[PDB]
Amino acid sequence: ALDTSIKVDGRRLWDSLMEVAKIGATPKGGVCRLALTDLDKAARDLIVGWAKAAGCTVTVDTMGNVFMRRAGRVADAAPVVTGSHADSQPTGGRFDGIYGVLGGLEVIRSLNDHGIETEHPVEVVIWTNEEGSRFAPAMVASGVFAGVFPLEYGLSRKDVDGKTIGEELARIGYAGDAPCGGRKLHAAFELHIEQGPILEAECKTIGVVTDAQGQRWYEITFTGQEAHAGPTPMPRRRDALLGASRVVDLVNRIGLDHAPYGCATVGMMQVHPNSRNVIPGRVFFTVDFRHPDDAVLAKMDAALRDGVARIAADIGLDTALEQIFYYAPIAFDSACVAAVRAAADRFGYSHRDIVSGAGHDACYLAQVAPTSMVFVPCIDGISHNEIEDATPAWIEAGANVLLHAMLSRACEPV
Amino acid sequence: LDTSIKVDGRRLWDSLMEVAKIGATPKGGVCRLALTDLDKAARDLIVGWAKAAGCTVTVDTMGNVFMRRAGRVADAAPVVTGSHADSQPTGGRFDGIYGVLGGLEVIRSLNDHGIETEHPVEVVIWTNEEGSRFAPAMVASGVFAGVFPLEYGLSRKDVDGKTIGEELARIGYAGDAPCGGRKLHAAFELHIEQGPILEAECKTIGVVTDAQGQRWYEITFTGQEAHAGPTPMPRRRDALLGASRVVDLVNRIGLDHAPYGCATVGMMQVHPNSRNVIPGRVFFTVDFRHPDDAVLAKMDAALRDGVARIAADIGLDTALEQIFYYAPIAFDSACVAAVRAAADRFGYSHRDIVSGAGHDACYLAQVAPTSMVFVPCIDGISHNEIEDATPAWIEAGANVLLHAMLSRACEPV
Ligand SMILES: [Zn+2]
Ligand SMILES: [Zn+2]
Ligand SMILES: [Zn+2]
Ligand SMILES: [Zn+2]
Repeated sequence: ALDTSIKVDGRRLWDSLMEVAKIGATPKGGVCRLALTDLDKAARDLIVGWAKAAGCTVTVDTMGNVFMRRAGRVADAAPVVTGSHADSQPTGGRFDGIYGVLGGLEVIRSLNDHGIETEHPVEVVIWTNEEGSRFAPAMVASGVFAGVFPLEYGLSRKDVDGKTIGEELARIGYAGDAPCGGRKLHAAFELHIEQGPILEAECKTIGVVTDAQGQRWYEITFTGQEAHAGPTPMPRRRDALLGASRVVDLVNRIGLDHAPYGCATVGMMQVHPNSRNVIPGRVFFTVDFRHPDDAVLAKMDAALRDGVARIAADIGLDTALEQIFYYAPIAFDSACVAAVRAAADRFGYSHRDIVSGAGHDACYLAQVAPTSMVFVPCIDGISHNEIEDATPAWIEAGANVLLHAMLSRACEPV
Repeated sequence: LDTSIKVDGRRLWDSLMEVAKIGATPKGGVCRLALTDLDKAARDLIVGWAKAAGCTVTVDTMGNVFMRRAGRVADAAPVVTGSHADSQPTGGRFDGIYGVLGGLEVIRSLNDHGIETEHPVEVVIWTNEEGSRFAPAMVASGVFAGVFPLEYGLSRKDVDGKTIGEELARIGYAGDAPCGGRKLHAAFELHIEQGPILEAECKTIGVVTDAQGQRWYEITFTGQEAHAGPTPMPRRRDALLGASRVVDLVNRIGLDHAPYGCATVGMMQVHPNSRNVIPGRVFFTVDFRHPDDAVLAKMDAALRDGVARIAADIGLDTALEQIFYYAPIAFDSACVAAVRAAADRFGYSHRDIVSGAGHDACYLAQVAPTSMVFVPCIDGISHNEIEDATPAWIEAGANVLLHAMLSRACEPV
């Protein structure tokens, strides 16, 4: 239970992270590699090539998810899968998502290095457009896989220029032939940086992820009337940016009113016509709500809808409000969680139970297969900023835990 | 009260409908930003009309276009009129272009009636008056009037980094004439009111006596982009939260100086503008106006104090620049009286009025006797594609412009 002779090559994994970090590297040392751009294509191509060199067979499904499979002893056994996303935010870091993909690749290579045959096949997956930034919402491709969304929904999500996921998959050559979903998975694990400050602040090397908080995302367009910034008398103006700005403040208030765990953000805003001497006549913006308790998240939802109506009524704005994304907080599989904890104890790593504050493809996999996650810390807990960072020690430790948690389940007899 | 010398209202209205085709939008407005190919097309068309009406044409270093109808005295200083042909992105069919085409109609009407003036008469197109694509407004007439150095006018940049100077060269309006320097005998600008007063009070003509002051600002808040989820709420430095609080503050400052205070945030750029990233940088603009310079200065102080307080509470870095300021200005009393007498000549109803917008005439007033003629606009709406005016209003303002110009252009040298 403490045999540590089977372990990852930490430098090989770290160097693979530094190598993929070049694809979309930014001057501040981060990654700008939006989903289904040519840069996303190059990271996929590169990793697929590495996986094939490590003896994997590769398939690509209709949402562009990439499955890199290492055969097991039992040909038709359900796989133990791991993986994450290769796409990033525009202000993305070198570790969000890509660590889980490359950690999976390192598990494959380490099984080869040690000559280990597993009972179940093992797979590493790249999930498409996990961030939900260029096309919204997040996690749609694993949502299709898990049966939450129909394929036609995933393919029709659009970017700000009207390009669909389906068009861009075809453009970069990842409009795959395999069905999206359907296959039974034996178990799933995703390795990820925490994206918050807890593990680092508490000197814990491993986060044993037990739950993932829920989220609700919205799109709101206020319509008022564009008019002259000068001789339009102040009381009769219908300023859509005044309305949107008041909702930005309301959204923050709603976050703070559900402390300590409420999260609330307006991250995206488009003003029309955006001319300095024209009262804005139309403003589009997003709302991001999260809480670990479904009832509290629903309370935040009701408070937003009520407050938005009040703000629009006071100014005289028309409101188009859509909740474009919702999933309830989810508990990960107890046996998977135990396997992650057991793997941390095997190596003597410090650990604590933790709730994921971000969404991950694993949150949707948990609906169809026994799933949990492995966290490592990140420096100052920052993510979605180009200074996102992790130490070599953390990177290696998380991959050792992933390796043994996966081994534990993939060696169960069929 | 002799009204035999009057404009051709149909010819002027038709000219407005023709130019409105250049940049026409689905909503029935005009999207013809300064120094685009569409701005070039409107300039080219109007210049060709002016030359066919017997004008000689010059272009100065800021791209201002001077279409000149000679007078009896070859070297007398001109009586000038004119406005801008560029529009807002949500522009109407009358803002600016009416004063240009009204000037052209004056020239054609002088030709129709065989009138020789003592002073030459000129119609002018002033470059980039709106200050939307390149900011601030009125920079080309400001250069002309000696308010801004030429190199400042030429170096104003759009959101893609293109300068006025390079776009002038690109559309062929980097002219050879010096910008400013010529003495002007008098100047008049015809313009729609852009507010509701003249229509609401059933007055055909606004005798513009003053133009209110303005201060424009650019502000960038810098915080820290971070995850919209697991970044703990109390430690966030959200630049859009800060900017949004300033939008509300700006509105409050405007309302604190009712009824004449004007305050607007019209432009904002969020970075990185991703829905699950706390905004780390936000650029936005502030537009302040008031007819009283001391009140406008109070608005400035309240903005600077409030911005600093908002930034200090969140933990944001602030770059704040006032990029534009001119004090309220009173137009020339004799020009104002000429406009009033022209209204009375035709029996038009009128009232004195203060311009709520800026116009090139505001800067011309610093170097020559200047005033303005207003006509109403429907529902007082401007900078919206539904901006509208009746044919009666358009014709009446041009008749007043014609005789106010004639009154000054026929003064012996
Ligand atoms: Zn991620
Ligand atoms: Zn992310
Ligand atoms: Zn104008
Ligand atoms: Zn205007």
